[PDB]
Amino acid sequence: SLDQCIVNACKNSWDKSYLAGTPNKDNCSGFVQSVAAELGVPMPRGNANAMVDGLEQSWTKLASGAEAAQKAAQGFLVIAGLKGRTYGHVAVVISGPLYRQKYPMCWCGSIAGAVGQSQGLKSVGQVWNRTDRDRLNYYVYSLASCSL
Repeated sequence: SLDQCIVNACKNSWDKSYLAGTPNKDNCSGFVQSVAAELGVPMPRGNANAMVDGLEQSWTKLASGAEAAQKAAQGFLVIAGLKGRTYGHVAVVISGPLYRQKYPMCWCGSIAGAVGQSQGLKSVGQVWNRTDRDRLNYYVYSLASCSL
């Protein structure tokens, strides 16, 4: 798999602060912004909801969670996003085996603390709860970030 460069961007981003005095581990939107900036990918800005509005407008949607991991394995940046009535959430999908044969591995920060956070060993199915996890949208960037 080709996602090593995406995984490195995640590791470096974890301790950065996109927002002043707010570590990226406590801010899902900020975390994805730092990941995107290292990879050189223009990313819709704002909070999670605002980010999802932008991804819906300008990024290709993937069919399934299974497909998202394949595209990640092929070195594409893939964002998992879902709007809330109050607050949404965003995560970076990485490659690897699928939890419960459905839900891809991911990296994400969260204001919720450890329960919301993932460093690549929680799936999206362990970050979002049992009702939200089957509602997820997976967006892929037009160009692969990692090469050979």
